[PDB]
Amino acid sequence: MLPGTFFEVLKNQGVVAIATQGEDGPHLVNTWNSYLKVLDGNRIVVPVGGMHKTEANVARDERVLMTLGSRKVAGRNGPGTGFLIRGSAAFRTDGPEFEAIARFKWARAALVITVVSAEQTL
Amino acid sequence: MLPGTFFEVLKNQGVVAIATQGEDGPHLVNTWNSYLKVLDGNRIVVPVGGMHKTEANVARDERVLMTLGSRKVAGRNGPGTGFLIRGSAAFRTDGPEFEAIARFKWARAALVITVVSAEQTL
Ligand SMILES: Cc1cc2nc3c(=O)[nH]c(=O)nc-3n(C[C@H](O)[C@H](O)[C@H](O)COP(=O)(O)O)c2cc1C
Ligand SMILES: Cc1cc2nc3c(=O)[nH]c(=O)nc-3n(C[C@H](O)[C@H](O)[C@H](O)COP(=O)(O)O)c2cc1C
Ligand SMILES: [Cl-]
Repeated sequence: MLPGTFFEVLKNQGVVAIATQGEDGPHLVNTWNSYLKVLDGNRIVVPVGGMHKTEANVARDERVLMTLGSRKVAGRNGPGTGFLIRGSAAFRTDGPEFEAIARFKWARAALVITVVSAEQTL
Repeated sequence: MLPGTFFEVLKNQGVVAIATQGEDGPHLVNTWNSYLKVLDGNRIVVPVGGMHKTEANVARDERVLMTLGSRKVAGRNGPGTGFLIRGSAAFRTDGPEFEAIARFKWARAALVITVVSAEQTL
């Protein structure tokens, strides 16, 4: 699901954005490109410190959107690229998906996104 | 209302994320930190090339969320910071707000976000 160009983006610094559906509208939170931990089976894991509203939204609708990119990776027509990722989210407080990000001692949980599509949008 | 730290973030490159309300969950698109043009009266202007789905969503619900940040600007507790912006969106195709981003020759419109709140979230 995730292409080589996406892993090239992860070699670079940047702000990741994660959109969820709440009752009254969307919500949008962040992590860092360098915090994402990618596992076998199309999983992207995010260390969770806050994300309380995000977690409440995921209870309502597990489908999330994620974007990220880097000016330092070539897109189709010039320097810079990024991705729109769609997948389903789950929060883990133990087990190997949590252990994947447990080095971040501030993390109360792991946000595990199982990717269904990844589109290079530039 | 946009604070000095937000302008410091804009001096550095990054991926901006813009969330809208779709008919079956959120939608999420991007621009670059360096593409934003900030005008008086709390207006952030984004050059629009694509964003057809985003635009359709805004026509139904003008409320948007925007995030952006930079590893290179100090947050409250370490290097790196970013912002959650909440505001209302409009798409302009003539006049001063369109002219503000018209140097981008690929632009079909200007996405004008009138900021209601800005939160430094790190
Ligand atoms: C650049 C950036 C990186 C962030 N990294 C994380 C992170 O890795 N984990 C996290 O829980 N919150 C992180 N935050 C804060 C979240 O975006 C969010 O504000 C916080 O978790 C509260 O989430 P909620 O609004 O869903 O309750 C980061 C914020 C910024 C601006
Ligand atoms: C880092 C990055 C920057 C982008 N900059 C713009 C931009 O300035 N204007 C634009 O219309 N689309 C830009 N795009 C593409 C949009 O994110 C989006 O994929 C495209 O406009 C289609 O929008 P829609 O899904 O609302 O139809 C950028 C994409 C990335 C990854
Ligand atoms: Cl990073």
